[PDB]
Amino acid sequence: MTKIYFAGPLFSQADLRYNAYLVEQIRQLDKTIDLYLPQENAAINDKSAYADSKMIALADTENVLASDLLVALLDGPTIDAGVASEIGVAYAKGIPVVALYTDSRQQGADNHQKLDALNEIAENQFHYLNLYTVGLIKLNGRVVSSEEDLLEEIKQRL
Amino acid sequence: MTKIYFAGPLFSQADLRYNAYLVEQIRQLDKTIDLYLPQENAAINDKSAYADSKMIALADTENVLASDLLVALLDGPTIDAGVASEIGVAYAKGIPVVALYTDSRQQGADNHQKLDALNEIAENQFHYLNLYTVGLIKLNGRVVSSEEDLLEEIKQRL
Amino acid sequence: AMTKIYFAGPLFSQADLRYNAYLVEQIRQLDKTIDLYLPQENAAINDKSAYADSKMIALADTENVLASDLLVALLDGPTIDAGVASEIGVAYAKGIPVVALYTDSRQQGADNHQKLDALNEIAENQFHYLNLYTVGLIKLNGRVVSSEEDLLEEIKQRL
Amino acid sequence: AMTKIYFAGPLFSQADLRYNAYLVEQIRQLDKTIDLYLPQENAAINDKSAYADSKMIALADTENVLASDLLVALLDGPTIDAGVASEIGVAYAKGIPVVALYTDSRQQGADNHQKLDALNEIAENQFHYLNLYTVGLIKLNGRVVSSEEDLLEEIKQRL
Repeated sequence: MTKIYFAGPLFSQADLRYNAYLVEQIRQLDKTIDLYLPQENAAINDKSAYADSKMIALADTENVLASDLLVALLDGPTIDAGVASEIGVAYAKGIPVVALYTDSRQQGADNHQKLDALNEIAENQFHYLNLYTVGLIKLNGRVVSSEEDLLEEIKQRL
Repeated sequence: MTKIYFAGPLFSQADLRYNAYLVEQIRQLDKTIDLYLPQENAAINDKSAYADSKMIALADTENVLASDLLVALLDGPTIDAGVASEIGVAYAKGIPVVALYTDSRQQGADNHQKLDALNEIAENQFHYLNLYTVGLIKLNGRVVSSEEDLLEEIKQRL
Repeated sequence: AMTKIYFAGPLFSQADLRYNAYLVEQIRQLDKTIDLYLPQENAAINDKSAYADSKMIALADTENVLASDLLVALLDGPTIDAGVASEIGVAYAKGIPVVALYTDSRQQGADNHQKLDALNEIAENQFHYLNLYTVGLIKLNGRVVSSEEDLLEEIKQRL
Repeated sequence: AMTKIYFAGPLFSQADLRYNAYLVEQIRQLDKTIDLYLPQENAAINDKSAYADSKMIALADTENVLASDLLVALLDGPTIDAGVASEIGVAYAKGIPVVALYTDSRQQGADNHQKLDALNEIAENQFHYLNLYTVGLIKLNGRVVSSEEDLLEEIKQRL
């Protein structure tokens, strides 16, 4: 069996719903996939339950280091800081990362007016990802821009 | 009829899907609701189509100023800068704003350990929204934390 | 006639606090008729008894924005500061011009053809991104500059 | 024995460039045995012919991270810089300690009972937020400080 850690923000309803939607597609791909989704394991917010950052980081890292493959969602105004740190841990431990990046503002490389606009001040139409975090992914993994490509890449790594 | 402008990030698949999911619930609320969703009106990314920031801001503002009510999604690591600007325009023009904020890290006010942890350095478990943007909303509108409360608030403003 | 300037920008980290003070000093040295309001100079000292909720936070800041003749906005950061973005929207709707500063070094490279060709690859964009709705509101009645020299020069022309 | 320090932090705006240089000067003045690497001092001059994609960007920076004995990280900003967060994850997994600086003025007010009671209201949190996974990795082998004085004091103790 292949153990997958699904890295991604899990705090808003938009992200919670999208994670569950993607994960079910990944789990229906192959019965040997053992995917760990953090939102499925978080304790319901109770007034007596508490864990500090050290406990949080230690428990989260244990799930990362136990996986064979990390699936990371990079979308947002910036890459989620927790996801970025998890990618750094995975790279240093040799765990491959397949990342999904669907931002519609990444398209336009064939649009010569978008390219020319870069000569103007504050006219860039291409969304930006921190290239250090991206480079760590590509040094052992891949960044895909569609759910179709993500499922195929996970399938080819089984 | 009541015209609504749905403000929110519309670039990732997670946000695109969540916007369409929420908007259909808002439209099924009342037949007099005329909701404008920007993603339903964006041109398909074609290599010849281009508009600079001034054209983008002018067309977007025209849709904001034509609405009777603004629905704003505040979730994310930060409030979307475009949404924040749209809220500033709406407040200065007297257009009310009903905002949705579902981040699960906002809960814990009854957790005394989370409160005590604030005496430590870098142990805050409560997600942060820029309070200037939030204040503009509350000066003429409301911030709700659930889709159920959002639909009821929109219903009560018809 | 005095020119009242509102200095919009994040003011929470030491890096931003020091940079705001370093820029405001240069702006005030341009002309004696400049009456610049800097929010960090008016913030109340942190006290366990004092409290102001979001409504009176936004109202107090908006009062200073609306009383200004020109708004200087700092756009740098991983994203445009949400408060600054909202203040820009207020300024545009009220007709108050905005001169914005954007020094991010990742905005350069329009002449580099390899940077342009890299956009055909997934996740290889080297150009920092600003939300173009916020930028457009500035340019519709103002200007975005990329250096402190051009910022001071633009402020002088608007006196 | 020399102590090699990697200075992690955003280095793209003038505010961050000036603050990094202002802090690094103080750090180097602590002890002659400090060999601090500052990425902005090694960046190539912007040239339309030079290009490095994300893989060689990450590799070049990781080489400097892994060659260090201590990592100093700046966490301020609306969010922790994504590159800094990744570098912290690399440092933790390799066992390189991290001393982080976090000066955001919105972290104060734990004694204010009205700030604490305001958390029962929707969208009234006055306390700035840092991703606690990134913070936890630091404290598991290092420390987070809230002032430049405590940063220099902590660096001296680790020499």
